[PDB]
Amino acid sequence: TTRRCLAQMLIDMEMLSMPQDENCTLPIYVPFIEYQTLSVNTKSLRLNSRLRAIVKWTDPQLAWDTSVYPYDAVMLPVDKIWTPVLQVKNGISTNMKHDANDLLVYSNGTVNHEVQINAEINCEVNLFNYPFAGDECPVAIETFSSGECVTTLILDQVRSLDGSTGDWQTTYARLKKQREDRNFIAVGLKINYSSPLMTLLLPTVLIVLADFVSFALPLHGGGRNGFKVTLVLSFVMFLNLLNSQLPGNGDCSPIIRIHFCICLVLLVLSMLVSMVLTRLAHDGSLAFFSPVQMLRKVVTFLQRLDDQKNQNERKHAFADKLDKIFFLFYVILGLIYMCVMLGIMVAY
Amino acid sequence: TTRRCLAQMLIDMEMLSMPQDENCTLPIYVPFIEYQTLSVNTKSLRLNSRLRAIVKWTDPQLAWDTSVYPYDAVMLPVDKIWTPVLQVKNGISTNMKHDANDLLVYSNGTVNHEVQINAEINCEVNLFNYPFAGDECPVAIETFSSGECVTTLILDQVRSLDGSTGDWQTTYARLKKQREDRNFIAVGLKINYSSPLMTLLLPTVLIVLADFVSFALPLHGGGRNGFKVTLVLSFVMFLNLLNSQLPGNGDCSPIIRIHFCICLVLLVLSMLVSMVLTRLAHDGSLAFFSPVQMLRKVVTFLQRLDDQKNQNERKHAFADKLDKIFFLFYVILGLIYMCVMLGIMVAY
Amino acid sequence: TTRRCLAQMLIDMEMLSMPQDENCTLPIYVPFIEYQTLSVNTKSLRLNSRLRAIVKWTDPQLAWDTSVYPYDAVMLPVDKIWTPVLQVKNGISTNMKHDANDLLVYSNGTVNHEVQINAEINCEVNLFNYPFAGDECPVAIETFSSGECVTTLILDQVRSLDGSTGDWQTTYARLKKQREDRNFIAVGLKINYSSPLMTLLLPTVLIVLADFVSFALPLHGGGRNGFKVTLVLSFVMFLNLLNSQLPGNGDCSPIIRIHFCICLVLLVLSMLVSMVLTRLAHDGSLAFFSPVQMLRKVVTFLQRLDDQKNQNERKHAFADKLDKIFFLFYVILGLIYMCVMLGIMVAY
Amino acid sequence: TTRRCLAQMLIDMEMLSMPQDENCTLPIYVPFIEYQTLSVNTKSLRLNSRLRAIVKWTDPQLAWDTSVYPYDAVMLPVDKIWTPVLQVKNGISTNMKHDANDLLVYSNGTVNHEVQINAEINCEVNLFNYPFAGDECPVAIETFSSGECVTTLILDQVRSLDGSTGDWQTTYARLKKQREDRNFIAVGLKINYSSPLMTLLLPTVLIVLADFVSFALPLHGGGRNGFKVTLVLSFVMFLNLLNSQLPGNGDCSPIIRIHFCICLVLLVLSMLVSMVLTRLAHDGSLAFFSPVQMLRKVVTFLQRLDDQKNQNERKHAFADKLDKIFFLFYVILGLIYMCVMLGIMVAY
Amino acid sequence: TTRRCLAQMLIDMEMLSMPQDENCTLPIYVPFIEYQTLSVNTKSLRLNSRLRAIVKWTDPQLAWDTSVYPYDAVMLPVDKIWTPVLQVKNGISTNMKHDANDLLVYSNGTVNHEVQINAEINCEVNLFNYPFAGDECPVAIETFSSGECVTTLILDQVRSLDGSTGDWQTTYARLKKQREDRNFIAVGLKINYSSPLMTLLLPTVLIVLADFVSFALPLHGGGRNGFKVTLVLSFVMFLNLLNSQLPGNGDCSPIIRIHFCICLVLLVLSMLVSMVLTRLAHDGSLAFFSPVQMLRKVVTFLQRLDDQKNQNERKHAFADKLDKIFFLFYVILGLIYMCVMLGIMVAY
Ligand SMILES: *[C@@H]1O[C@H](CO)[C@@H](O)[C@H](O)[C@H]1NC(C)=O
Ligand SMILES: *[C@@H]1O[C@H](CO)[C@@H](O)[C@H](O)[C@H]1NC(C)=O
Ligand SMILES: *[C@@H]1O[C@H](CO)[C@@H](O)[C@H](O)[C@H]1NC(C)=O
Ligand SMILES: *[C@@H]1O[C@H](CO)[C@@H](O)[C@H](O)[C@H]1NC(C)=O
Ligand SMILES: *[C@@H]1O[C@H](CO)[C@@H](O)[C@H](O)[C@H]1NC(C)=O
Repeated sequence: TTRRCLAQMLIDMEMLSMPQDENCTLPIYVPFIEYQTLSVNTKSLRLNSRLRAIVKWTDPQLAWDTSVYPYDAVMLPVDKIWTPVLQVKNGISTNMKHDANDLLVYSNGTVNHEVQINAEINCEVNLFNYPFAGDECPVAIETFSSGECVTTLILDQVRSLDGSTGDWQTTYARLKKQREDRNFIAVGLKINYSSPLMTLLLPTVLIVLADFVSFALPLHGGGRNGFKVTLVLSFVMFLNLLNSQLPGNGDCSPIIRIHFCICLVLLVLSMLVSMVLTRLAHDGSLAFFSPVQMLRKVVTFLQRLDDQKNQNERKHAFADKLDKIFFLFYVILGLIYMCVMLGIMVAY
Repeated sequence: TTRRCLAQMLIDMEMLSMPQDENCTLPIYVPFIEYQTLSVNTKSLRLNSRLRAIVKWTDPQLAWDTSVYPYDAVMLPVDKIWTPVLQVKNGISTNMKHDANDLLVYSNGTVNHEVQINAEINCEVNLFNYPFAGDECPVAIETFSSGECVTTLILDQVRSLDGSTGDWQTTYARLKKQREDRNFIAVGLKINYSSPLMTLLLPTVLIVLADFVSFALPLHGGGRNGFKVTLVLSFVMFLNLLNSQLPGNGDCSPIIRIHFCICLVLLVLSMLVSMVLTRLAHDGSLAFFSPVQMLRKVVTFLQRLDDQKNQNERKHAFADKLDKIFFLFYVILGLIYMCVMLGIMVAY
Repeated sequence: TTRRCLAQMLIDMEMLSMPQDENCTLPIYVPFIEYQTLSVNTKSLRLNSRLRAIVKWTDPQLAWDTSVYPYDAVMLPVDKIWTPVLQVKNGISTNMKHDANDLLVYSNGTVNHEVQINAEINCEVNLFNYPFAGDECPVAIETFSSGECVTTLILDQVRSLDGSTGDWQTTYARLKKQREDRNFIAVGLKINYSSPLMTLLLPTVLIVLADFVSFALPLHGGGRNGFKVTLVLSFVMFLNLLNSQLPGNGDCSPIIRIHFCICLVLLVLSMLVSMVLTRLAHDGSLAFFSPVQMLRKVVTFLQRLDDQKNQNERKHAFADKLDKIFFLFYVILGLIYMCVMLGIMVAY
Repeated sequence: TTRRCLAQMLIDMEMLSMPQDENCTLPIYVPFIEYQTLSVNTKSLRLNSRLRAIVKWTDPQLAWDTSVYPYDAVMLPVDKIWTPVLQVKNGISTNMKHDANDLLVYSNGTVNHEVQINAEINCEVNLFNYPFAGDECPVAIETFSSGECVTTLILDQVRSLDGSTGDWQTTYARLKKQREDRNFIAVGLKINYSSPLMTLLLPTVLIVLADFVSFALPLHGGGRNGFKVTLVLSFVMFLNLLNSQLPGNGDCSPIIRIHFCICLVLLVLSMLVSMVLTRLAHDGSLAFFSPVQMLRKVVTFLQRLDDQKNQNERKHAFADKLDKIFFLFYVILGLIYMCVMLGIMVAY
Repeated sequence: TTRRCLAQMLIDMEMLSMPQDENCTLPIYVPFIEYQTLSVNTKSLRLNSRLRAIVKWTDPQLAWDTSVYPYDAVMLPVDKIWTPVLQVKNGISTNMKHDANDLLVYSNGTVNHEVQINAEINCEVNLFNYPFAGDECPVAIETFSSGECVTTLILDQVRSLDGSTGDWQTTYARLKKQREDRNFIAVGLKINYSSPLMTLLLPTVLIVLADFVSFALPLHGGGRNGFKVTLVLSFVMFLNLLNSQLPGNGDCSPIIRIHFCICLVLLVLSMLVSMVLTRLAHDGSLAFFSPVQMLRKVVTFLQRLDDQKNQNERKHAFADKLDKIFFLFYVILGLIYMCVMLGIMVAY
């Protein structure tokens, strides 16, 4: 008649099979399921989530008589009775773990048990606009149901421990329904653009801006072609860095990969013409690629030196005119593309 | 009547249900719980801690008669009797393991058992001032308690194996109480600023300082615009390196990220004007961006060469005046910002 | 006579041995096996796959009488009866996990159970043309069969959750047959060349293109040998980066590794001749490596200075002729190799 | 009477409790415990070790009569009898695993069993002199002992599989005793300085040596300030690389961190003065930072050009004198510090 | 009399102890053990291998009478009978896993069971010549044998799935014998030298050759010391990269590290002497480190300029001669050293 004696009696029954007496239909109630994201992967688009629920079903066999046993509750080990296994069918690698080794059983057979579910969900989000991205990620909650025997799951409330897990920030977790009366949790994911804008977008804009004014450096004075080659080799690192944390899957892929690619060609073309124009300034034409006697003598030499100075001046100004013509065309075209490229990344 | 015979008799009872006879209230005593930090993550703000405790509860069923059995203690396997499962409810991924496979049981039912708890706590610390940061991290210790059945947990002492786990240094571990009589361990975390100051802050200050005096290099002599472009590309690496180990979550985010961001723009602007001023020195105006006969002839040539030298001197001094004006404005503004920027990071 | 009572009776039978009564031949039916790739490794050529199947066999012992028990189905725990263990014999590290802890048993002995198989397959794909690569990867599904006792596996349908897992894209998963009536799944793997072309191939082409026109820089003006050394040191990084994600196994290894290797030698050879030609321009020969009185005096000095200018001009044009001769030979040879090397990588 | 029948009889006894009949004091003999280090972490100062022991205790209950059973030994599964669990109390994450699933039991109750213990020890070593470092690391071996019941452990011999695990080399493993008769293994750890000296110390010495003679480059000729800025940006990488594998805990921290820090300031100061002296050479003062008629005319111009040459010479020599004065002061101070700094790192 | 009834009868016997009736000597036959390497570590010299064997022993108790039971084979679960645990004693972290959950038992007691063994072997290979390295790696296979009870293991055939696992290529796996009749598998490991050569040795040789030819650059023209300092920084990066993936244990350590160190010292010395000679050319001596009137006046000025030009020419030619002498000596010594070191790395 002791409460522990009552607990021992229920264990000796060994009711390790589900309560399927009533048409093999078990309504399992899961009120106040708590959601939390542990980490979100950007390259693999995988979301790791933790689900802490409070399962509550009915076990008719685990119900004693309140007259012989004057008690209203008793707690038994989880492995001595049947316990449902909640699953996340939408994602991969779902695992359910018992929060505690004991569960509460009431006098009428109702069983209270809390579980913790860790699952990895292959999240699909429109990453066309990195970093300005965000999409709803469905997380399904299901229990085994085969053929005639079905165990419907009833969800009541969802509370989310919202907070950034890194680059991604979780905004909400709402309860919705699927087509065939399937309960799933709609998780809202957003990217904090404070970090990607400063580390990737701003240096890219500043580097391209430095290239536009890099034409101010005179061709003869030097420090221009070497100045531009460092800018170009900096975008090669940007392409490798950017590609290491972004999925180039297919349609609606991140456009910043295309934007970086176009800038690399634009900077290479800018260096290409400057290198050619340097030869034009030094040589005067683009053919490298294609296959009283004493007092009068000094006057002849002095005018010859002046003519040598004059031909240097004229050959160094014709190349400047081509450089000025290209600079006007390049900066307008570059600024037009930069505004258009950025405008697509925020409003398309 | 043998002690081993007594031990085998207790195992044959199979008391795998908790001692809930007395109103289903089990006071579990946990004196001298020892705490230690294994590692602390800065980017994800996660703290890994190990908790070695000595659980001590009362099992009335596991109590023999000292007359028939003249013994005062006996040790049984942990899996043959009921053992409480201590949890860390505040954090994620809590797991309790048995230090040994045996536990001591006294003649009056008292059971002595030591457990080791490994938990991962999502620590919230004000990282606004990196590296000068530190905050108290709560670690909760709880046992299962559902509905009527409650198992209050009594804690006595906490001893911390204080010591740096890397960048973070653990200072203390004090015992406090929550609102609903919940025992939690208050952990003090501090960042050793010896490392971050030397590896990140000092090179940043020196690079900006070298930029201020980089204006001493003459525009005509060269080695200035190329000198500055290496400094600018160094801060791009600093932004990427710094962003890889700091959480850009939201309000009260690390301000060194903004401080590095401002310095990058300042160096770019300094290089931008220098390239423009170089064109002014070489060209004389900012229009590139906008769309006795023998003895007397030698005098005319000689004065012409002198005039060519004079016009070079005057155009190379007007650009110097603009460079000097900018240097006075830039170095004063830069030093004012640097002192103000650093002052916020230590006293705000 | 209760359904739960029927379930308890079947558990008490303890039928943990396989149904081998009929000639020890168990036909195990596995309809609608679902395939999905979790990740594909390029360097180690290992494919990680998840297999979700619905096993369905016959257990004659687990069949009750529908007259005494008026029920058509019942669910028992998976660990209380015998369950086949599906294997992936082709690959390493195969592990089978039960999706749920319950399985459905019909009145005639048929048992329905769904399993999840995670295996790591050593995939062999012709990676001669990176990125343009793709090959069929066999995945075998087998059940234990030793000596006389054989358990044939019957497969009906395969449905694949096709989608890129990173650099690799899964295209299909078809059901085929091996020699000895062995069922295996043919998995089609393809590499999305959008990423590898942009991050590796395009910068390589642009760098080599910049080297071809780098000969436009005059030898005397400077900024050429230093310009080329940055290009060569950039290819050293490309070799190390490319080698870190590609297997250099043997025959039909990635040819881009050889293509990068040839480009490094070609760019080095271009720098070697340019540095030698710089000495020729400055010195005039390749021997460094080998072991009225007042009015008439000024005329002698003036003609001497003119002759010094003339000898500088003639020695600076002879080196230009050798540079022009090499440039014509180098660009045609470089363009011919670049087109030929790329042509092999796409159509061989 | 069969040996297997005798083995089955001992299993049927189910003696899963410890042999505590004799005053609950069990002398457990562990001769020839073998030690081996798997890996040593330098940044976290954690040592991973493997311990292969041969446990040998006495079980009086597991002793048969040699008359009825004419056998002297028998092997039983480890899980059918009681087996002690050896622990490493000094370190974290201690786990004991059975080498085999069988153990030898003699006719008198003696049981022979070999176990493998993997533990992670928080090693404290004086890393003030990196790489020239080495200290004794204690590894404690303990068995559960609570209250009255104590199981003393007897250790006889220790044999170590000495060998380098990477940067650290294991030298010995000796058996010592603690205060309260506690057995612990003293492990000697040494750092092979062949690797750290070559990868870090030698380039640092060579870079600083190159800076000392970098003053040989003339200020006017160029190639000096740009030469020094590459040296300084190289020490920024050294600080970050060295900080990534060294614990900056507190007192007696690696002094090479400070040595690198001092060298960075020294190189920055060397570049700082050179940039200022370059302005002095070009300008002549440090004020930038602070706020017969035909035949006689040619003589006036010629002497004017000579005077312009003379003033350039005098202003280019005054700055040389300051550069020479600084070079003498800098190279003696640098060599004095370098010899003193290295002397502390080897003999302090 | 049913086959499943026979299996149930054999399971109910509970023969979980070894067949030790006959002198406690169990001959365990393991024919056709299959070997495969999963990965080989170069820095830690650890080999990961997988062993798939077919164990076959004799269990006299598990033998029925063919008259009462007209069957020749039956399959039982692996956990219901005794199964040997094969071990890899030579290496660390040995773990045996059952391929399937069923094993075949014949009418005469013979039991057939296949196991998979994963072990990590501390491989010792002579890495003096990287990448041209290769050595035989022993892998021991053993079963528990303590005191009187010995279970000899008989091996018949070894088949290896040879194939490169990365940088290392497995060549063979032959069966040999140890001193005390111990069976071990001799594994041949070879390094595919194409990848390490192309990634490390060729760039090093090209850089050294570029340094050798860089003496062609004139001292006055500039662009020489920056070239050499970039080469030296690249070689420092090479040293760090090479040290990051090679074990510097002791005697017979990789000599490529010493080769890189010597080459770095040679490059630093070349840069040092180049800077000293540049100072000598600029100054004329190594002392920086050590502590008719109108018509006649013009003639005096011109001869002064001529003398200045002549003294500049001579002070440049003396330094050119010294540079030529050092270039000859350095190129001869460097070629000799390179040939000697390559010969040592290839054939020593
Ligand atoms: C069983 O009793 C509990 C305790 O109050 C109650 O919450 C639950 O609704 C009851 N269920 C039924 C089916 O009566
Ligand atoms: C049980 O006995 C132990 C042994 O001294 C003692 O510490 C404990 O307080 C006792 N508990 C009770 C409830 O008597
Ligand atoms: C057993 O019954 C199920 C239920 O319809 C059926 O699908 C299956 O084919 C039956 N098997 C046999 C062998 O009759
Ligand atoms: C038990 O027998 C073994 C077998 O020789 C022996 O080594 C051991 O010392 C004996 N122990 C006792 C307590 O007699
Ligand atoms: C037992 O029978 C099997 C089946 O053919 C045979 O391979 C094996 O050699 C037999 N062993 C003995 C000891 O007779």
